This record gives sequence, structure tokens and C-alpha cells, in this order.
Amino acid sequence: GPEMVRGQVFDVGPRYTNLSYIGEGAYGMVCSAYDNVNKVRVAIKKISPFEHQTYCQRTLREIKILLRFRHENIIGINDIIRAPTIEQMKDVYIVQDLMETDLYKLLKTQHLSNDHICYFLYQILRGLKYIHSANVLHRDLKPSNLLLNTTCDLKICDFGLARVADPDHDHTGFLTEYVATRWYRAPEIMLNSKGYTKSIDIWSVGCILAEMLSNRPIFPGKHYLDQLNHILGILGSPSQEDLNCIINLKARNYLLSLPHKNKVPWNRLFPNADSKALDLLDKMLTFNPHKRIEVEQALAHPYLEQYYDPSDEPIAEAPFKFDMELDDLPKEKLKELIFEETARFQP
Ligand SMILES: *CCC(=O)Nc1ccccc1Nc1nc(Nc2ccc(N3CCN(C)CC3)cc2)ncc1Cl
Ligand SMILES: [Cl-]
Repeated sequence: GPEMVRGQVFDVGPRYTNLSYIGEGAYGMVCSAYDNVNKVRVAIKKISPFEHQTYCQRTLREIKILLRFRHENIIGINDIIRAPTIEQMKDVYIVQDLMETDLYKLLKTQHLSNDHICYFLYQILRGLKYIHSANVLHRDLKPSNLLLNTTCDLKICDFGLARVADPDHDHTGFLTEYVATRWYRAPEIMLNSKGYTKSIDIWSVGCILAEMLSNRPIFPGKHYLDQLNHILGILGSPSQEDLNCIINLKARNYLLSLPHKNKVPWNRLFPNADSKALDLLDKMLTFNPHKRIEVEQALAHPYLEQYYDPSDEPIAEAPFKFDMELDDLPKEKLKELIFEETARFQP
């Protein structure tokens, strides 16, 4: 019999055995397993994407990116199990390093010391430096996408929404749809942006920093436009200069339709926080994406001075590229690319 976990097939033997359910991830069931080759427990997530084009797109994005990335602060893919033949292939099993928890869970239970916050933020930005050096955007950074171990080591995961950066094609309408998690969206997303620039990830990191400082999401919008109102509830109404940068006619009109809001000083929002952390937070949560701090500058910020060290901050060999643009491909074609991409792990 293939191994079973809570009524579900988990066909990862004989190599991986001694399974334990650990949770539901974004794609399906995840277990811990004993790897009989490397003599260690690992994480295995069961993906069943093939009925839907979007699940197929995200699965392929994640696999292609994570096979190509290698970095301490980024989750790997160690092994992939799928069927010998494509018709047989209904599930893909992605094997990853087993971690202890994620930041989302840690923040439910623990107030973090300034030291831990500083180190966590370093690691996020260290990993993001590498991602960005490959001209890749994560586009869904949030606490639950940051895995942690007992040692405070941090790995960014869940690259299903990643894209190659494309600042030339960033511009789009007002009210455009967006996939990434609401609370971590930059203001421009709700205004003129498709999220194809690096500044999109920096915003999300700033939201995570705020959350590490207080154990509350800084901008817990309930709906699309509400999110932006929460943002402006802290940043205040945008400056003249920043209004003038938005090209969408609709967007700046929408902004002018809103009631004026007073900027809430960071001092006041986080009274016990390190002033250096707040200065960096300010620079990450800047309304105008052009003026927003970049990953290398954030790393070089005084707050992270005990860690910043380019000699210990690897970068990618060269820019990433999709071989095919994945969004005009039907699911049967995406299933074939997934088959191909996973063949290097077949006996
Ligand atoms: C990267 C995002 C992701 O894959 N997150 C996720 C979500 C649910 C379950 C697993 C999982 N991925 C990984 N988890 C671990 N380790 C791990 C997760 C959850 C726990 N919990 C212990 C307490 N409760 C029983 C709930 C589960 C423990 C350890 N490691 C690697 C990955 Cl990829
Ligand atoms: Cl809305």
C-alpha cells in the first residue's frame, strides 16, 4: 500500500517513510517524512495542480525558480516525486528542508526582542538581495512565507506568485485585480501598478518589520480599497509630488476624492522601538515607489550595521528569465513543462 496520511495518499515511499501530518499549506497537505537516503526528517508537500491553469502556473513558477536558486535564506527543493509517465502524473511531491515554524506562528506566541527583530530583518533582506539580484520578485512576502528554525535561522518560501521584474510594463489601470495577500500590498497596487518592480517586495518587508515590532499587522485592510485607506491612515495623504507621479487619471482622482489624513509619526506608533529600526521602516514604507529604499540600501542602513557584509551576501550569477511566458499557456501544456522540469529527479 502507498503511504496514507489522514485519509490521503502520500506516495513517497520507499525513499520517504514514517510520515506525520504537519499542516495545510497553500497547495495541499504537507507532511514530515524520514528520508531513508540522507537519514533525516524533511518536509514534503503534496501538489495536485493539473485541473487548473493557475495552479499549474504557480507550481511551475515555484519549481523553476527554486531549482535555480541556492541561498541560505531561501527554501530549497531537495527532491521531487511524480509518476513515471505524464498520464499517470496527478500529484507532484516537493521535498524541502524541514523547519520548526514560520514567523506568522511565532508572532502569535512571542514578543520579539529588538535583537531578534534585527536579525530576522537582516535575513529577510539578505535573501531578498539574492532574489532581486536575479531580477526576480517574490511578490507575496508575509510572515507565513518565512520559515524559521529553533536557531532563529530564516528561509523565504512560497514562490508561486514570483515574476521576473519588468519595470517597463509595470503600469496598469486603477482598480486592477491583484493576487498577493492584501495586508502586504504596496499602495501603488491599488492605484497604477501590476507589481512588476522590486519596490513591491520592499513594501512587504516594511509591513513585516512593523509586524515584528508590535505583533499586529500594520495595515489590516478588509477589502481592496480599504487596504489603501489603512495605508494612508498611517502615512497620511500623499504629498503633492507623489500625487503628480501617478499617471492613471482615475487613480489620482480617486486619491483626491478621499478625506485628508494626518501622518501618524512612527515615534508615536511604536514608542518603544529602536529609532534606527523606525528610520528604516519609514524608508521601506514610503508611498512613492521611486523613492522607496532598495534592498542594498536597506541592508546598508544603520539599523543592520552589526550584520551588513557584502562578502557574506551572495548574489545570483545572472538575471533569471522565463523560457516561455506562462500566462498564455493552457494547463495541458503547463503539465508537460512541469513533467520536463521534474525529470532530473526521476531514476
Ligand atoms: C513556506 C510555506 C510553507 O510551506 N508552509 C507550510 C504550511 C503548513 C505546513 C507546512 C509548511 N511548510 C513547511 N513546514 C515546515 N515545518 C513545520 C511546519 C509546521 C509545523 N507545525 C507544528 C505545530 N502544529 C502541529 C502545526 C504544524 C511544524 C514544522 N518545514 C518546512 C516547510 Cl516547507
Ligand atoms: Cl473595495
